[PDB]
Amino acid sequence: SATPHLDAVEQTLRQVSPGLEGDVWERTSGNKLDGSAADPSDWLLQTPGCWGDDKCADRVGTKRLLAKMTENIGNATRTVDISTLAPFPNGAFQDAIVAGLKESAAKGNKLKVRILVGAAVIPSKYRDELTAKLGKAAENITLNVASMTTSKTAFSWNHSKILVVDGQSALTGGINSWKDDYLDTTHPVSDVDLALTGPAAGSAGRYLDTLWTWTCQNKSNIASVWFAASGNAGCMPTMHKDTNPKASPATGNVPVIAVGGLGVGIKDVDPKSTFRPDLPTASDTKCVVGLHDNTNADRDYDTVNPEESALRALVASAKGHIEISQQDLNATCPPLPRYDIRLYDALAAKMAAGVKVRIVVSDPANRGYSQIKSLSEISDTLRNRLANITGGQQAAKTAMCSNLQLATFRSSPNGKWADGHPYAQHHKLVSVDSSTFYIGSKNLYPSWLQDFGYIVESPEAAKQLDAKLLDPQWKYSQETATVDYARGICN
Ligand SMILES: *[PH-](=O)([O-])[O-]
Repeated sequence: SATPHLDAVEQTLRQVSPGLEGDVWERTSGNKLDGSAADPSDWLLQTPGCWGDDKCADRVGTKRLLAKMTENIGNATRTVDISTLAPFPNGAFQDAIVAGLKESAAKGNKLKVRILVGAAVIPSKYRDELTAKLGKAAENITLNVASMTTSKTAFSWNHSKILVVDGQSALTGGINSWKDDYLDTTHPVSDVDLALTGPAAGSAGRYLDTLWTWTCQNKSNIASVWFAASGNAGCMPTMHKDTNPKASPATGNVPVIAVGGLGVGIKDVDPKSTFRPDLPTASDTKCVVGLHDNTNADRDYDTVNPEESALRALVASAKGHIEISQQDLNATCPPLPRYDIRLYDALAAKMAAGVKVRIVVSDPANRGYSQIKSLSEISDTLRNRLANITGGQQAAKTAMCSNLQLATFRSSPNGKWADGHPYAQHHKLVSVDSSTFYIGSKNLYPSWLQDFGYIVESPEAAKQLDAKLLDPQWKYSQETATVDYARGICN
């Protein structure tokens, strides 16, 4: 096969969540990573994109991100579909949305627009702020704005960050539309989105229809949903299905698996699934006896959260090397378990077989864009899982030290930004074999939210990701490594 990694992930997803194929996960062909002619790698919407500079003077990443948001929205002829984590978009993120909507209206288009946020009077206020800023362009727009929480007890709400236009173009990734953390700051958060076009943008629209179908059903339950619309417009549960072609047009030759999760409180199980997993013998992940652990000890949760299995399968598909860039691998316990046991087992299995693993996380000095005190909380866990498969602790340490790079993130030679604040990173990135990668909103640390992302198999694109993000990251981050097989570092 030309696509061994997607083939493996797809086989796992059809066993885990067959009933959700099409809507919460979907494999498509014929996509394109949507870069410019001048800089074909700039489908990779990293921010701030100021490598080497502790003052972050020339934010080529941020500039491209905002321009691409505006460009995509400005090309809308039918629909604009946005999801994010509250607060609602502000600053130049909001400016980009308003500019794009005005541009589409001026080209003569009438648009349907949905903006959904997850949260713990705000929607009506955002709607009114937006309508005011649109001026006469607002007459051409049917707007739905909503904030939602799907489970209070399981801390579940939307965490996806998606911008889909006409079901044809999609931007998604880790970037929340928060000006103070990303933009108006001399210590900007480092993160990444991707831009694509093609059938996979349709997959995102079907995912958002899934969320809005739940949201509209629960729109009168104040504890769950706060909803606001323009004029006398109703809630639009199936805007994508109703407005865009079921199969989006092809734009390229890139194969993609879209995958998300429904968290807790939308759907309890995929009734079509006959998935029956081997539970790992925990470990020390559940800090307290009373916590219900959806990550490690809830088969039904897996079936409505295919993204967890997809990311573990992506790791399992690697033949040579795996790079992981995250805010964290571990969560704060309580209320979440500290780590995903199956994920750490999958990483251990790969290191035991000589596949190299790089993990870069956000500096614990951020703890907050960090949930650990020390990198030892990651290496100790990996070592302990390795011990189960290498015969003991000494052999585990040897395997780990021979095959691991573990570090905290920097983007320049300085240990912190020039303003004295630590670097914060927020990527949700996994790449394998310079071939296949995930960019999306799903953190690898335990989390029970609605999330979404893309797994792309394209060595060309993967090589661009290496040159533009992963290689510069390791250039500056390697100085903090506690383990680095390539330099014989083993602490
Ligand atoms: P996310 O926006 O919490 O990772």
